[PDB]
Amino acid sequence: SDPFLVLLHSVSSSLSSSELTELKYLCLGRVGKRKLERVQSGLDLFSMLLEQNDLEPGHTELLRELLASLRRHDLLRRVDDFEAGAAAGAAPGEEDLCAAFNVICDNVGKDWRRLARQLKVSDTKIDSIEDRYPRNLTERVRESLRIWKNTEKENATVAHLVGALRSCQMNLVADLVQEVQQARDLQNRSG
Repeated sequence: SDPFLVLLHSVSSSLSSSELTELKYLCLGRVGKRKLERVQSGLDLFSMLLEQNDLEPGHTELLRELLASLRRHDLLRRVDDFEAGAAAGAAPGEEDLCAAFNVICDNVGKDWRRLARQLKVSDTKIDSIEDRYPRNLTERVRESLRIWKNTEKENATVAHLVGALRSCQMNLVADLVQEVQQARDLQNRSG
């Protein structure tokens, strides 16, 4: 029940029925026959491409290609501001993620070196960071968390962090974060 996705639903509901039809087809190289044929409503592009992650509830640059193509600049500009500047709780997954991340942040092993690799923080950074601060905790925990929430901010889903937590091997908080995930995903993916 997400404010950005509401807005996505709201641009779809501001569009005519041919245009929805056309949009389905015209995405030839992006939605192909099988994916094409099965979807029901006008929303069901929007529904799917969120689902498969062609966009997120942060920025939808790809979706804004589609909006642009179908002329309506009016629809664009409201959506544009949302993505440009008003990304405060726009993806609402971040908060329970941040909650969980705060919890993980408190109990820390020297394993942010493995973990930053595993999550795919860039190796040229890792190599340097490793060399720079070998034995220490402090600048590692600050680097690793900052670079992760820089890198995977637009793909901050709880599964990343669930997997990440377990890598650091704090098991008590693991099951806690898992129920954070389980209840949160279910309710929020639903609509």
